[PDB]
Amino acid sequence: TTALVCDNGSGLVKAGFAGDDAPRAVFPSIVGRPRHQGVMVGMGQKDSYVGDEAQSKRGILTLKYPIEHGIITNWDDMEKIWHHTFYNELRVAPEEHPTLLTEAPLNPKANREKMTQIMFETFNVPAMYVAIQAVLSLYASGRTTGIVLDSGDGVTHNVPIYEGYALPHAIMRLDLAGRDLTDYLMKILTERGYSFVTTAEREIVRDIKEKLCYVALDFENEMATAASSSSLEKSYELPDGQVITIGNERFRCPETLFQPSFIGMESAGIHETTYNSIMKCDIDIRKDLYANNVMSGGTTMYPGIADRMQKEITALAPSTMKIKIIAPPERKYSVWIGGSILASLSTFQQMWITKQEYDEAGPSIVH
Amino acid sequence: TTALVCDNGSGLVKAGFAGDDAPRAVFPSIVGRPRHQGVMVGMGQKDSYVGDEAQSKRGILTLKYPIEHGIITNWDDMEKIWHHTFYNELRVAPEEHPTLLTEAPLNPKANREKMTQIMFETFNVPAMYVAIQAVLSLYASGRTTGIVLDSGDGVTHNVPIYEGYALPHAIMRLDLAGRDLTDYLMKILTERGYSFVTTAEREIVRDIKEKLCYVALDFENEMATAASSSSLEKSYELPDGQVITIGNERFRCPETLFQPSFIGMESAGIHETTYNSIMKCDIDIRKDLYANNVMSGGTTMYPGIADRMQKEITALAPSTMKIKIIAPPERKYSVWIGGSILASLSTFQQMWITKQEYDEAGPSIVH
Amino acid sequence: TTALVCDNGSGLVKAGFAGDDAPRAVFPSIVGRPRHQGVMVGMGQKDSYVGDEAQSKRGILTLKYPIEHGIITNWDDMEKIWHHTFYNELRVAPEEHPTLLTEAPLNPKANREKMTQIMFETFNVPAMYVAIQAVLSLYASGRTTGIVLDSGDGVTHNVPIYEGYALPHAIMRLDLAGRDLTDYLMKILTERGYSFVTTAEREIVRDIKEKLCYVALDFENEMATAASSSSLEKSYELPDGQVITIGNERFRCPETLFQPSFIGMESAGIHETTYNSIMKCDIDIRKDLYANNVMSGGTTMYPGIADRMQKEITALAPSTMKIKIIAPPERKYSVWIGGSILASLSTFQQMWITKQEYDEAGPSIVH
Ligand SMILES: Nc1ncnc2c1ncn2[C@@H]1O[C@H](COP(=O)(O)OP(=O)(O)O)[C@@H](O)[C@H]1O
Ligand SMILES: Nc1ncnc2c1ncn2[C@@H]1O[C@H](COP(=O)(O)OP(=O)(O)O)[C@@H](O)[C@H]1O
Ligand SMILES: Nc1ncnc2c1ncn2[C@@H]1O[C@H](COP(=O)(O)OP(=O)(O)O)[C@@H](O)[C@H]1O
Repeated sequence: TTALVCDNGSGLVKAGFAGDDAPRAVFPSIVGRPRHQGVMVGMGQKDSYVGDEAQSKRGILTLKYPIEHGIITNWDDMEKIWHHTFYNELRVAPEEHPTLLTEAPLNPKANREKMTQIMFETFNVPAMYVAIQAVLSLYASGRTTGIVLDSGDGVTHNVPIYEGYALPHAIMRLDLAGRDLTDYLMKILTERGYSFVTTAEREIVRDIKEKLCYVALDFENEMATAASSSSLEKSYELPDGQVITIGNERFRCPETLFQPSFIGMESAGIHETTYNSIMKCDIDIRKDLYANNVMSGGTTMYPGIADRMQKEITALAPSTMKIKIIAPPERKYSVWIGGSILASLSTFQQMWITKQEYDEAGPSIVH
Repeated sequence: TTALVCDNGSGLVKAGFAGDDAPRAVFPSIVGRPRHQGVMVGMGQKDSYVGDEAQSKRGILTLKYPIEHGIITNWDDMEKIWHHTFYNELRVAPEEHPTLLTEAPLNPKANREKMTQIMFETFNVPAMYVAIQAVLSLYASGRTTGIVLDSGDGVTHNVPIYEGYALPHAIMRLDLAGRDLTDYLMKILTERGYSFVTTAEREIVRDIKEKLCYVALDFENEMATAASSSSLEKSYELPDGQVITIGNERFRCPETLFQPSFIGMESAGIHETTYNSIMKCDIDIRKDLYANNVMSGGTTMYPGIADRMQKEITALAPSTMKIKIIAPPERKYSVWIGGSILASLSTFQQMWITKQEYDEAGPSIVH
Repeated sequence: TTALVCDNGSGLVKAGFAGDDAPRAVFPSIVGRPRHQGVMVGMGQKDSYVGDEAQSKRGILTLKYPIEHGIITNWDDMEKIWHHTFYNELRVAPEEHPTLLTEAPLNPKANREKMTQIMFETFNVPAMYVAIQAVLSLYASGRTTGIVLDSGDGVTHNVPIYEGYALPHAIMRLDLAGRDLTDYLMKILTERGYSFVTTAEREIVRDIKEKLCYVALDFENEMATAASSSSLEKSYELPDGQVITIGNERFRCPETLFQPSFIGMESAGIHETTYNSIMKCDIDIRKDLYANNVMSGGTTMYPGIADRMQKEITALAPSTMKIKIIAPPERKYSVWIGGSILASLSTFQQMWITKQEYDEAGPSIVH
């Protein structure tokens, strides 16, 4: 009876036992299906492939991310990767111990109900509970106060927290980064004549975004530092072995986070939406928030993301006030680290909802 | 009730029981007819001669290959050699056990319908099935993934296969090699004043192509190695006993496979049509294909065919990617070996189409 | 000094003066070369043949389309047909008046730079400008708002436009139809035993696609209306005079536009990619787009293309919303009609880029 904690994070899905610095299974969430006729009468093949099992054989497969923007669109597949994650990958019987379940702040409640559902009547679990993406970033980072920033592939949001008292009216969820950053990248790369568009190749694109993006850090002279002289163009061999040439859009793709007029969806931009989240907070409360903003999203490894937020957030706010963006490298597992902390420790053991409670009222109880 | 598996391969036709490393009957497909007046009132003679029965007595006979380019032009004769192959040669009653039937990838379906037909209403067979030339080369070679190359006398084609999921849109059939290689050879040999043109002598020509051709392997200095100094000219006694002198065209005849501007039919050439087949495949899928291309056609014994493909395919593709052309000597029976494997093993026993199915819908069901 | 407007459209290339309902030169874009030895010592022959000059004598020639998918792969030939189009065909000095130049929405900018280049230093032109395939379809159709659909031989794309404010993030370019539709047709016709594969004969195939294709319009019962009873099979005499039999694939070839699992390249299909373009547009903006979608591609004359889009687009979208697909017959010249409108009218006269501007900064200015 030890806690295992899993996440919905689209992208990679991450699950492991309580009391550990990293989950035992980290694999992308995909339900793949063959788009071609079976020749191998060898029925050793499968209906569909999930995770790395699918991620290994790609161009053959078609790829469906079940987690759209934090909301989960397709349930039938989604239960499979859970059905997998409990059995293969990390190998556990479905009934041992409860599970803390990561989940999105502002998403529709109908998300978490069917999800609490299929954690019971299909395969019964010794209770359950569902926390929020951000609230576990502090249990991980150990802070009590402070605003967060979370992105990941599922959705980008920030949840200012002070002494474990949330400020829900200030929670700002703008859906961006994540997948939507590649879909701009597949869009932009055609500048150099690379036509990448198919469901299976998309990840080949992503592994560019992984390797070289960073953040422009005042990309005015940066484009001119790209345009005029070329020192920053790097080449990336791709699974066939052919060279790719880049560097005008290397920084330019993540730059869209600060000007979503590149991607075309017009809302805010991520740097000041934290500010425009702070301003909605109280006058008193905000002094330390500027110092404590953690920015652990799981997207942002960009070498110089934090460095530009420093520049941009100081351009906002009164300059007399010290702002500190902590960028711990152990993030991208952070939201999971909180699980292996929160559920591991106690005073939470009565915060689970047992199958009783689901028999008590119903799925509506989690709210 | 044991499976016997036969092929359409024009050229030699090959048939034998399941579970064997080589068919029991390998004989060329010809329906011969006498072109002269019968003197022997001895009616012990026949209407027509088939296979080696014909191949023994040639200049007397006229030779008609019923299998044109994989497509079978003449049915009336074609059923005879089948009518033979079941009775004489390998001696079996027409009704014992089903038969797997080899057949061409891109050929018109009207090919395989009349062929499935005459496997029923004329002589009834306990079910049936028709596979593809290439798909059985992997069951033989044991590979699962990998692109093929098949030529034979019937037609040349390549069918990239990955985990027994075919890539039909990438199947490249260019009709070449086979018979059409001799018809260039009978064309080229007149260089030395050998006028070979008659239907019966054509095979005398072929037995040169059998013995000495190889492949030029960068035949730029090769022609100059032919022209300038003569070390490579070899002589071949022919059924009368007269010497033949060759060697400028020894390599030059199969060389046409890489430049079908010698034969005059302009399409591609065989080396890069595999490449131009690969490129049509997916970006991901293609890494291993370059390593796995089997080139088992039944034509290609040419000592140094594989050696030049190595040279030519590396001249294509990104050089950072390892390409491996496997050239197993057991080929030329390969496409049959697959039959004695596939049909021998099980999960295929329900993949036959019983005479029921032909009574169910009709010949259209095989598709 | 009157405007002449030309297009890149692969396929046919179309050019003519401003202020006209149709270009003065409509001829296919090919640079042909003889694949055989010259016998006529008569040097009256040429290095290469372009356009109809080539299109007249085909089997002799080899055919290279310089415009691949909107992108132009071969420049050296491409300048010839321009070099022709200015001199022969429409007969004009290279220096009279600027030229509006049609061009693809999402193609790499390196396309249009070398193209703006060779409009200056090789032959100098009184300024220049390059518009987009779609944006001129409204100036032709006279609409201001509305989404388009464009295909042609070069590439298929749709560019929703509202009050002359483009929605670039919603521009959906999937490369399909055009040439790639024949290459499936040459692939499919072998069903009936017609082996058409050579570079010169390809157009013989195309002239079938011209004559009889239409669109299946719910081709479920249609195939059964083909299979079961044969009323729709039509015959086409080909340049030798021999009959062709068709009709199972008559509708089936353009049908691939709605299911590119026939051609094998898996992306979307053209009917809903407009929908999946609309959905990416704003909630407000989309009411009228459904009414205004023009579908002028230059491919689509298919008798019943618009009729099935009606069926399919209504199957998508809320049914409470009126959708109207206008299919003006004057299209296929439409993208050119816009030129003879846009450039003819004024407020555009300062939108040209004079040779000054190219001397100002360089080719990078067009962006
Ligand atoms: N080094 C990196 N550079 C840029 N982007 C990255 C990097 N590492 C991960 N990402 C992006 O961040 C995502 C993290 O996904 P994940 O953390 O599972 O989402 P969530 O936070 O919703 O769980 C990856 O899928 C990838 O798209
Ligand atoms: N050693 C060799 N060298 C050159 N050509 C050969 C050699 N052996 C066979 N061939 C050619 O390859 C053909 C193989 O025919 P076959 O395998 O029956 O065609 P298919 O593959 O369609 O069944 C022979 O008919 C002959 O023309
Ligand atoms: N009546 C028709 N039926 C089917 N296809 C057609 C018909 N007319 C033209 N096409 C196809 O549409 C193409 C139009 O080419 P074009 O308009 O020059 O391309 P672009 O739009 O890029 O300029 C032709 O080359 C032909 O392939």
